[PDB]
Amino acid sequence: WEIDPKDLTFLKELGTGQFGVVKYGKWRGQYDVAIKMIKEGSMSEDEFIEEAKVMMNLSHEKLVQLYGVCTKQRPIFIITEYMANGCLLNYLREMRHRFQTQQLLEMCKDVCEAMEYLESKQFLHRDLAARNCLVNDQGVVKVSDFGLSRYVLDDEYTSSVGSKFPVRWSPPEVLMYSKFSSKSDIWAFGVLMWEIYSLGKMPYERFTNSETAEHIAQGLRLYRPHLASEKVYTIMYSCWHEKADERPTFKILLSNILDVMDEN
Ligand SMILES: Cn1cc(-c2ccnc(-n3ncc4cc(C(C)(C)C)cc(F)c4c3=O)c2CO)cc(NC(=O)[C@@H]2C[C@@H]2F)c1=O
Repeated sequence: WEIDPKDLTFLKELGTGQFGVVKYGKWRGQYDVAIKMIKEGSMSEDEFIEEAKVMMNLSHEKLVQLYGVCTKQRPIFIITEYMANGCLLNYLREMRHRFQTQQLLEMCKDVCEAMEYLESKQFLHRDLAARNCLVNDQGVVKVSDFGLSRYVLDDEYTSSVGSKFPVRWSPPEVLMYSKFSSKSDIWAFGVLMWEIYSLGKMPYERFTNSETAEHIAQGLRLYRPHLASEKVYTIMYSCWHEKADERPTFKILLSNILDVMDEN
């Protein structure tokens, strides 16, 4: 849906992402929004515009909503829901001494609900990770920038040997064959759970990307974080089966997480 740029008020800089500058503003003077200004050359724009209706129609409380676009000028804009506490990865690190384990499990539930919804729509995120989750003013985690990796023009990001490719969140079949599926999102979700329970540590820290690929291909897996119970670790570990068809669905993962909450 085409937003009238006259309805947007820019208020604050939010930094730079894969597609360039992002700003905080308001729509019609009332609703907080983030406005991506798509840097020319950074996105396959014709392809995104051609395919963007499905993305806007994804509607779930735990997705950072894509409200609309402005495409009748350059640079084009993507207008999304605004999340006052920013990126989950920074949020985990800034509050790491305060979180209770129940809050960490709730963050996992938030993301799993969003991914179950995307799964039910046969829609792949493709770059699920704590850096691509956001946190609102009440501590609710939502999944951000689902699907946009498909439109990135940046060889360092699109090549599996590039420095920006999400190697540490990728299953073997992505690293070897670029086989993206629901089950590669499952693998990434497990790594995300690990990020949450490690309070924002880098997966496979001190390994390079290629060393990470080599060693997960040989069965190396992330260790259990101190704050993860055995039941919680069993959930994240189930996401890392070498064979994609042995990995659970997000429906099953959500059931597992709710069972742990009930027991607690
Ligand atoms: C909705 N939103 C977005 C951002 C924000 C700002 C700058 N770059 C980004 N970015 N990052 C990463 C990113 C990644 C990708 C792929 C394709 C997956 C690689 C595509 C993107 F397009 C982006 C992007 O655009 C965002 C994420 O969309 C920040 C918010 N909030 C705050 O900063 C609060 C002040 C507190 F910290 C916010 O609410």
